[PDB]
Amino acid sequence: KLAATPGMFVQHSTAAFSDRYKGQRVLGKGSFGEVILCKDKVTGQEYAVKVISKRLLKEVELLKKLDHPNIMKLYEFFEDKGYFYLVTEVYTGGELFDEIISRKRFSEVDAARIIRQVLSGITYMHKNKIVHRDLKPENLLLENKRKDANIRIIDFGLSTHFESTKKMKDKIGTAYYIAPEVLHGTYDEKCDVWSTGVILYILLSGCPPFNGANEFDILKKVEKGKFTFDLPQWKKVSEPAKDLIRKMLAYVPTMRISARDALEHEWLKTTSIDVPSLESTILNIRQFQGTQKLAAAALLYMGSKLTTNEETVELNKIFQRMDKNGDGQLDKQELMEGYVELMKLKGEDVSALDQSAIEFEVEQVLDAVDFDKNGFIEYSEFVTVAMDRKTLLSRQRLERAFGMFDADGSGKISSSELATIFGVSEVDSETWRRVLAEVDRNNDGEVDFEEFRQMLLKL
Ligand SMILES: Nc1ncnc2c1ncn2[C@@H]1O[C@H](COP(=O)(O)OP(=O)(O)O)[C@@H](O)[C@H]1O
Ligand SMILES: [Ca+2]
Ligand SMILES: [Ca+2]
Ligand SMILES: [Ca+2]
Ligand SMILES: [Ca+2]
Ligand SMILES: [Mg+2]
Repeated sequence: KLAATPGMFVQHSTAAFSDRYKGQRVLGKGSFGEVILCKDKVTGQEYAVKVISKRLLKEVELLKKLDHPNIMKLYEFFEDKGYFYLVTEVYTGGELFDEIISRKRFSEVDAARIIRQVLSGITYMHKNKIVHRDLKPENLLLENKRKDANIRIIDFGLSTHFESTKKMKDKIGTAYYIAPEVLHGTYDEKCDVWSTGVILYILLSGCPPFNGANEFDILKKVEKGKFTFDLPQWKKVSEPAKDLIRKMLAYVPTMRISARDALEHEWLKTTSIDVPSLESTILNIRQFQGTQKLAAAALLYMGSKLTTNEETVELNKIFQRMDKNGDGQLDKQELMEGYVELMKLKGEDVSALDQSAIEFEVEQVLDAVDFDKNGFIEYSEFVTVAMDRKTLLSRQRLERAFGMFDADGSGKISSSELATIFGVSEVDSETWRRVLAEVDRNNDGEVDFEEFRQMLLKL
């Protein structure tokens, strides 16, 4: 049972970066290279290409495992004699750092919204055995220029896998944001919490909680752990916000709140959607019927790699709200409550609902939509499925998807090409059988652009 995931679509290319992209401007420079706004040479579509001077399979590999509304999207990557190129989604709102140095101080509303999303991203990461290790405003972007824009985590270049059994030793991070245990040399994922706790402090007050004349002075202050709410700007701030801050900056790792639990903090919760949009999205999800693997990959590809941010803004909000526990995966129960929530919005009566019928209704949706069979509906699976099928199955998107599947340009999708798309040596004759039997028209052993077109076009 080959698992369709967005990540499987990012392949190590065997074209030259410059054969497919063109630089526009610099968005930012990093310690070992720069991130460069590029346009795809054929479609003028804009990406942010992170360039890494060899003079890192891992930043790519971690990113293929992540699919989350507040985590940066990786599209593909290239390798050079001298360089790696990581083709990424561009987020046009720039750094949270800039917005911090600009707006100076944040609304409790705006801070909670920002922090909720960061915490959601890392709760998800932590679930997948990944620790970020370098959270700071510089590594958080706003998606676009809108007022209350969505937040994206980036710079997975210091991130790594962790095991609950062993602990990490390497000293990684940034003075203001680094957790004391990282300095000492034995740490776990809770360092990301500490960092987020620092970030939250800054957003609400404008100042770091641990400062000094220079790096060294800061690390001493950090390593002491002592911080204060003694500044005038804190008289304005509610105790619950401070309470969360205290729990996130608890000196001792074991006493410190996890991301997962931080999401449930009173403050984050206490602090919108057109019923039509919700209705359509839930309708579009209910009407998705599972299908053979060629179509599945195609749709997930179209959903996960070929939709723009502008196209998914409604869908992005809906997901985060349907994700009651924030963890970046929709489960049976959350999905159940979405329907119910919609039912309330339509005046239906709760008691007048067959909870077990809905439960069954949702068991089947999950079966249909859970492309990778991990028992959860993740963001890209959601998007693929919830987007209006005429919009999604635009003539462009269709053409572009087939193009990507048909690797050898032959104008026909072969089982070998399908295996390649999945990231597997070949496809079960059984699963390829199950495909043609539903798609092959001429009857020639392969799927061409007309055969493909009709397969999905039956919406
Ligand atoms: N997708 C993106 N969209 C817009 N700006 C970006 C993007 N990715 C990175 N940047 C800018 O480039 C900077 C450096 O990128 P980052 O991945 O943090 O690399 P480094 O590890 O070298 O800091 C970011 O802080 C940000 O300003
Ligand atoms: Ca969830
Ligand atoms: Ca899934
Ligand atoms: Ca082919
Ligand atoms: Ca055929
Ligand atoms: Mg950075």
